[PDB]
Amino acid sequence: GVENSGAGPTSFKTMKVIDPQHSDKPNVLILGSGWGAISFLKHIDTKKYNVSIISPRSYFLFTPLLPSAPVGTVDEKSIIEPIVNFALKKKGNVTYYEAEATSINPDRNTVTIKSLSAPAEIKYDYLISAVGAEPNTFGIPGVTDYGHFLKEIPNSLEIRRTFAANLEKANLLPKGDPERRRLLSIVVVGGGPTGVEAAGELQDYVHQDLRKFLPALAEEVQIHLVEALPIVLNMFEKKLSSYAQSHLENTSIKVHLRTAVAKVEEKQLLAKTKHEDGKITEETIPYGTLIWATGNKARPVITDLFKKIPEQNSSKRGLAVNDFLQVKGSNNIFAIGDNAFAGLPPTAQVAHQEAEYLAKNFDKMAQIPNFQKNDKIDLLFEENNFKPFKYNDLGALAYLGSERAIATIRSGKRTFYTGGGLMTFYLWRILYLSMILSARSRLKVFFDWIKLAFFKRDFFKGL
Amino acid sequence: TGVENSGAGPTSFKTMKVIDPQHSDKPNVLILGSGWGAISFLKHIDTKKYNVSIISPRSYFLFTPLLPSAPVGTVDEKSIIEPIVNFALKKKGNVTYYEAEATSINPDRNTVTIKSLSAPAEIKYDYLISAVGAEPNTFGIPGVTDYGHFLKEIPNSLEIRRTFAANLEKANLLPKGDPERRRLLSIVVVGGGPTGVEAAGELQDYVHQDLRKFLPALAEEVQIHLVEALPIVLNMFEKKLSSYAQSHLENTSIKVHLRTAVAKVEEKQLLAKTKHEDGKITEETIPYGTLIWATGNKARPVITDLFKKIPEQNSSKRGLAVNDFLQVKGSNNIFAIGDNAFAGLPPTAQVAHQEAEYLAKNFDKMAQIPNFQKNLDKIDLLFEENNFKPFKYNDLGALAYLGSERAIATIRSGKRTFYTGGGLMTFYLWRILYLSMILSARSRLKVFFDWIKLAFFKRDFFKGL
Ligand SMILES: Cc1cc2nc3c(=O)[nH]c(=O)nc-3n(C[C@H](O)[C@H](O)[C@H](O)COP(=O)(O)OP(=O)(O)OC[C@H]3O[C@@H](n4cnc5c(N)ncnc54)[C@H](O)[C@@H]3O)c2cc1C
Ligand SMILES: Cc1cc2nc3c(=O)[nH]c(=O)nc-3n(C[C@H](O)[C@H](O)[C@H](O)COP(=O)(O)OP(=O)(O)OC[C@H]3O[C@@H](n4cnc5c(N)ncnc54)[C@H](O)[C@@H]3O)c2cc1C
Ligand SMILES: [Mg+2]
Ligand SMILES: [Mg+2]
Ligand SMILES: [Mg+2]
Ligand SMILES: [Mg+2]
Ligand SMILES: [Mg+2]
Ligand SMILES: [Mg+2]
Ligand SMILES: [Mg+2]
Ligand SMILES: [Mg+2]
Repeated sequence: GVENSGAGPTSFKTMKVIDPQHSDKPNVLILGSGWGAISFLKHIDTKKYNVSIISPRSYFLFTPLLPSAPVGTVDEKSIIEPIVNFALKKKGNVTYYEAEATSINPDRNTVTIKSLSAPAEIKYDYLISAVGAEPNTFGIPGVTDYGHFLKEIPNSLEIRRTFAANLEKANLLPKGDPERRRLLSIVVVGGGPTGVEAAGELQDYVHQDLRKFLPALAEEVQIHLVEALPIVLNMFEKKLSSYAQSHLENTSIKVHLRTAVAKVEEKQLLAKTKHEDGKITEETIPYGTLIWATGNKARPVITDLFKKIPEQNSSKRGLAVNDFLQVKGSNNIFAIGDNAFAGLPPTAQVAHQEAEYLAKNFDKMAQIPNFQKNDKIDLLFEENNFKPFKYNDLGALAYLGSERAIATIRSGKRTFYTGGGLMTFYLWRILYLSMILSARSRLKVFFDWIKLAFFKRDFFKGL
Repeated sequence: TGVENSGAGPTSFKTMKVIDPQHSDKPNVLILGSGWGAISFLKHIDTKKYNVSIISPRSYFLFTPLLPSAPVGTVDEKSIIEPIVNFALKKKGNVTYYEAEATSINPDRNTVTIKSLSAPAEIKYDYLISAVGAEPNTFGIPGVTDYGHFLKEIPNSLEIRRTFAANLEKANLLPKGDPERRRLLSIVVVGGGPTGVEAAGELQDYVHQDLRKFLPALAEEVQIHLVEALPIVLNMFEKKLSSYAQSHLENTSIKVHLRTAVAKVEEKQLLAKTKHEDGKITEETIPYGTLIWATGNKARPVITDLFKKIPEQNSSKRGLAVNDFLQVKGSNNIFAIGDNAFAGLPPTAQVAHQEAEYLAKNFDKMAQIPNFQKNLDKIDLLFEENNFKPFKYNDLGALAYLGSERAIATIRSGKRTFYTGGGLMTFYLWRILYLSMILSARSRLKVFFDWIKLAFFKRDFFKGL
């Protein structure tokens, strides 16, 4: 603090108290500004440890609502909150190095970083790795070039951009034209919730809004959901995966199951369906707008770090961890969320438990003699008899467009609820509101929802 | 030109609100602009006896008075736009908006060309309602185009945030001492009228109210200069206020620079000639991080092009000269309004509103008349042959916002003056009055929702957003 560095402007610290220049509270490095890192930032003791954060993102992103912003069901301001307003809350003194990680130096015990606003290392006693993971193309060529991921706010802007501009170009031709019709097609690759949600929200849009001001388009508007697996939402059970789907078909969504994208050309994509009666067919879906909401694959730094640790030499999906959520082959390092290969699903839920646990599990390290200095790694935490991480699952949701939603709850293996009608939609909202972090976000979310109830959505390509 | 396909102006849309006779019935009215002038007009006009085409680069309508509250996001930049369309979905007959911009006007050939910045490219008109606006004015002072931020459109907004937002960034990374850091933090608004004042105002409110809350250090060193050629601010009020205005501004740690001209605007600093009552040309260099230019409204090429292609508009300065029926002095079938019509009236919103609502009323009358069943001898003859009342102006009010949480206003109509004064008292009004005067349910709530939200929280000052 007060000095010159190699990270971007948003670099801040809070002066909440003051440090002893020559200091000893162990210093913890959080990687990321998302579901793990931020939740860990919530439950960590900011007094016993001082804490630095590295992510090139200075806000936090409430991903579950993400796909609903691109049609301006929600503004992108509503669903995000800047780290700071978290670290201001926090007790002791916290630092956001406003930049991205670049290499983990486990042996050299620092994390090397560069900013796209800048050979900088950074000190860490302990490392919390929560950078999460990017999406996977599966080298299906063209996706990168013509595709649209749906992972960060930019993408929400990027897609609205692309969609509208078609809608516009599309209007200036005749109904009889087919190019028009192609520009009005919309492929959403990936039939998990996000993609579904996306699809559905683009429907909720054509329908509820657009059709009013322009129905000649709205009629010709095509939305396709496309999924390798035999059903959408394979995380939900088969009963609802049928309803949800049938309902999407009711909303008018073309739902290509057991389909893979083989390649993405500019104006259409090559797709192969694999059939019940054994045979692979092919299709060709033409599109204006291609949202690629599928799968994941860990970042380079995470993977980079697989080499520089010996145990980590075969870590396929992400860093591998013990049941104290610690890197198998490090000690001072922990991986949570999506950069954390732990045989578990890679969701918000998972990551949130992962962080909470590890905060206590951390805080609860604060009264032990060995831990003041410095072999095998997990033997220390087995000894004092900490509890190892036990994932309490608690269901999964999905918006379906046109005001309905499947949903499921559980706690342990007791199913509280598992329905899927207007009732369930009207919960799903409440529910998500509940599971927000910040207030501002919540209320802003709430007002969007309200405003939409009494008026249209905001689909400006300007903004 | 009209059937289906074209190139320029992507937004062009039509509202099929009845069914179109091809060999068509009604006189075609051509409206230029999406602003006050042009949308006040739309709200009232009868689209049954008239077909209506709107030419504007801007598909929304901009709620000007609340503009300056957006860079800091007291309002969100969206909360004060409205796509044109949402008005034509209120109008009865057929309305048609092209997403293009009027380039030249061709009176006697009766066409107003368009070149969208996305594409004989001409348009026909029985009647023309010219409400394109004026642009801000540099007065040739130098670089303002280069280093300055106008405050005229939504973009102008985004820009000024980014700018000042980023300055905030770079400056954090400085040792307190460094002066430049201190400079990055200087903010110069040029202009004293309610815009400049409001800007200056809203900026500070952030700094005071919002910034310090988490970067207290920096707030301290931020400076907001308000430069002005004239004696006192907000000239258009009684002295009591336009002083108090000044007073209260300076309360809020604002460094006001009266009787001051800008001569030149360097990159980091702007060269200012201060001239005193006693007659002494002093000078001062003022350094700035962000430069806002809330002054002047000179008129657009289209408008000034059209002075040539007419005789009566040649040595007209402020815009198109207009008879009392708001037809151009010189041409018949062409009517000017709001800012781009030389009116002898304030170049303000309020004027433009009535200016176009009265043309609306008037247009309703003419529909009955027979002599406007030709035209599909002089300009104003049929307006006097049918005893048309001229336009006249009912100066309903004046208003401005200033202090951390304070304001003043005047609501007097027609020589009887109603309320006037300052304080939080009058703060709570400005709000109530400005919503009231908002031309959209949506807009009004969005804004409302902003203010509500804004109470329990900071404003959002996200730079890429
Ligand atoms: C649109 C969408 C909707 C979803 N909805 C749901 C839902 O309804 N329910 C559910 O259970 N799950 C949902 N998920 C899944 C869930 O959001 C993710 O699995 C979860 O975000 C993982 O959190 P995380 O902390 O691992 O990473 P994230 O929360 O994604 O955050 C990663 C952080 O690291 C930063 N970062 C990235 N790389 C680096 C680097 N090299 N150095 C420093 N920082 C870096 C990122 O900007 C970010 O700050 C959704 C995902 C998406 C995309
Ligand atoms: C920040 C701010 C606050 C203000 N507050 C107040 C206030 O409180 N009270 C008040 O009385 N006045 C106020 N004004 C002044 C007021 O906004 C203007 O006088 C008013 O906009 C004039 O309306 P108009 O229709 O003449 O022009 P505008 O409202 O500018 O309309 C011009 C329209 O034409 C479009 N256009 C431009 N060029 C072309 C072209 N070549 N072809 C087609 N279309 C074109 C523009 O996008 C716009 O839609 C304020 C101005 C600003 C900048
Ligand atoms: Mg994270
Ligand atoms: Mg996130
Ligand atoms: Mg992630
Ligand atoms: Mg993670
Ligand atoms: Mg306007
Ligand atoms: Mg106008
Ligand atoms: Mg104007
Ligand atoms: Mg005008």
